[PDB]
Amino acid sequence: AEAFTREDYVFMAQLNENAERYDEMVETMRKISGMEGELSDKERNLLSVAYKNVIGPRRAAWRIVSSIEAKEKGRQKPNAKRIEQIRVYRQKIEKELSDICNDILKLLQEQFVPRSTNADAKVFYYKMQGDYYRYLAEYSSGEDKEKIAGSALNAYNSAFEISQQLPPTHPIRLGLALNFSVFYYEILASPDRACELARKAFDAAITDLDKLTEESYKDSTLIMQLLRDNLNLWVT
Amino acid sequence: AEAFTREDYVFMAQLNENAERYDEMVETMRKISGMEGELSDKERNLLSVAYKNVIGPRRAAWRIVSSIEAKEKGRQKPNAKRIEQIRVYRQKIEKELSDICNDILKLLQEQFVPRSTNADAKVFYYKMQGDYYRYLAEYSSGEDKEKIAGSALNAYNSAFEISQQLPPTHPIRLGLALNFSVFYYEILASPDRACELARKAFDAAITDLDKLTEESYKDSTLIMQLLRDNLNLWVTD
Repeated sequence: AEAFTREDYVFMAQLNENAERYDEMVETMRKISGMEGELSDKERNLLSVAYKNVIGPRRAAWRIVSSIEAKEKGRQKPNAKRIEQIRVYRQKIEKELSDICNDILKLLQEQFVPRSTNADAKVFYYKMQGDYYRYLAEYSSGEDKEKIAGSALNAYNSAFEISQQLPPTHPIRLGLALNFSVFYYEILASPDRACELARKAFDAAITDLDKLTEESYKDSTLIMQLLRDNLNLWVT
Repeated sequence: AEAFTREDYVFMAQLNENAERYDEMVETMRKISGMEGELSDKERNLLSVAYKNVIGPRRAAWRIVSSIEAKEKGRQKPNAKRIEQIRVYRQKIEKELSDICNDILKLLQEQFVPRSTNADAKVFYYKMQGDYYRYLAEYSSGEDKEKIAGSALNAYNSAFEISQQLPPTHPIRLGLALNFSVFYYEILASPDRACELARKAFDAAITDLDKLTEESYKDSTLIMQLLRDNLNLWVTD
């Protein structure tokens, strides 16, 4: 008559986190995603954290094995067998990346975004979708990377359209701006768009800087704004 | 394409380590353990590195969860729902700890220590048994632990015996001393013997510190030895 409630599943997610056992954290959060309702702001962050700490170590391992492979291929007297040994290892890690990415992209598409009713929640999920597409795009090529990049672009634009409603100083809105910019520069090969989106988001945040500051420092905040004002103006 | 060879598998072991993927390291190192002969010093490190970084995370988690259990129990308003949750979770980690320990202790007792021909290697493998027995003793309870502590104490004493053949500055010897001393202190609750064993190990090493020291820094080693000597004679009185 006194079994587990939702609070108790959130607790395991936190306990998992504390123990740094993120595979289990992903499963505990998956349980909560299967439940009815919308994820709280606490629960959305636990989701993000879990999946970040599962995909994170793989991207690190991928980058290390990729770099080692680059070195072995660029040799004066290359060893085709060792090169293959590495290449096959990378491919294994690439399979784990796409599994993890695929997994969360499913949940976002089929569960989270369809069941979402809030504005800030929509932006969070659309941002997340765009991120994990960007991670797929980081080791893809050809029609795969084009198709992946296209979906990443959509997710981010959806995120970006709705993010207009939230205040310029909102973490999720700034967070989108940061990643979407990095998406333009590092994937889509678009430095202008990257530079400009980062600039505009940053400037919007600089306008409301007084809202992030205590009244104790509001005059320092103002000179900073004025410095930015003059800087913009020059460049006239 | 050609068959992988021992030298290929040592490279994978090392790739595994670079990627910080220690499950795959423990596997490719198990694969080398099955191949001909005895493990080289390089390979014994890889073996050690692999099992340490698999067990290590579990011990970290076990300590964190045990700490959280402690807090939750000593609350003004303890949460019976959580304490059951935490307990079961600790126990899951304890199982994982036990599987990892058995895996390697089994390997040591059936493969490495039997096929060991060197003194160097014998100490390393006996030390290892002591260590992984100690890790079982770390969370084991009551009567069961005592049996484990005995196995640890045995393996460590065996290590300690053959260790006397190795120089006082030899890493395996100093390594054994460190862990045996920790075993006394933390498992056997024997601070007396812990300090004696660590102190002796440490002093025999300071005596030979000239051998670890470069030619350019010998005068500093000597003043350090004389400082040690004076401290021992002064602490007396």
